[PDB]
Amino acid sequence: NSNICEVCNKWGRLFCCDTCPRSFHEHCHIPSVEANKNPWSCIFCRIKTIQERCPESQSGHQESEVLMRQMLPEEQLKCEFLLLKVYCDSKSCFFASEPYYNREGSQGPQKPMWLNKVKTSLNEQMYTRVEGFVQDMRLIFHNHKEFYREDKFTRLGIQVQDIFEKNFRNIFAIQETS
Ligand SMILES: [Zn+2]
Ligand SMILES: [Zn+2]
Ligand SMILES: [Zn+2]
Repeated sequence: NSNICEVCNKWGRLFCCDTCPRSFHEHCHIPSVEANKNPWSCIFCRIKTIQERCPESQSGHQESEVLMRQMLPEEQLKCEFLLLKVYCDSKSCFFASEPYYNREGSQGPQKPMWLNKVKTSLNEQMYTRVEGFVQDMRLIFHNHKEFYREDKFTRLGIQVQDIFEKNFRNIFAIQETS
């Protein structure tokens, strides 16, 4: 197995996947690494198994159909993985914890949002459809762009939104377009 966490790239107390060489800190994995379960298979493996069991799941999909899907076990796992892929980027630090807003010339967002809040929401099964999760995710980046206006720091939101959207298209097999 790898000797660094797949998500944050640090060593530490790592749990090793039994079916692939990746390793994780307890709370870097999503869901948080399970207490028992021998063998244990990580989310990368669990997602690959879904694909292998239903190869047609990789045919193209319309976003609008994906969003209205109910959060059954497989869609729950897919959103957990997508969330994880965002945390995998070091720029996710800016969006992880609860933000605050005190900048001359700007007003904070009406509905603040952050990665850890989405993580908790998933963990507590608060989303009934994929739409709920995707909306909160895009809201993080939208809030950021609006608040930071012409400061160059707005670019961090563009950058992390691009990682989210690329991973969304891949995980949910959204039909490729020009
Ligand atoms: Zn980690
Ligand atoms: Zn694995
Ligand atoms: Zn099938």
